[PDB]
Amino acid sequence: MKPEELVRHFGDVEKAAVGVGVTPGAVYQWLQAGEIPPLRQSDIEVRTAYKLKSDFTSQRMGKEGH
Amino acid sequence: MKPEELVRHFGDVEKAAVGVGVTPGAVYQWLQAGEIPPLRQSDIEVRTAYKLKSDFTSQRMGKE
Repeated sequence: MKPEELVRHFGDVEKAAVGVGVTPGAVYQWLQAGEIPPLRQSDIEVRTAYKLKSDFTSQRMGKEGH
Repeated sequence: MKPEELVRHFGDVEKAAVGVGVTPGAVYQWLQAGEIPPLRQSDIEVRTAYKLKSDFTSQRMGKE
């Protein structure tokens, strides 16, 4: 999932940081980097009860290219 | 999931390491610690397409 997905899901950066167990500053650095670290994406997928999908899962669960 | 559950899933310790993208030494450390770190558990859960469940998921699902 892209960092803006994570923000859309929770509503804002502060709520996303609390939801995923990181600092707000970390979430802004994901936004700036245009990507959430993989290990971290897995945790977001699990901690949203699979509502957000890691790029790993998305890529495989695309009948095509996602 | 406990480290023993990870090992039971992939068969032997070294297959588990390959299976989830870590070194065998990491898996042995987890066995001796009696736990897998939380973020590694999530990654195992995702990389196994949910065949193994993190402690987080097991609690959510009422299947501890």
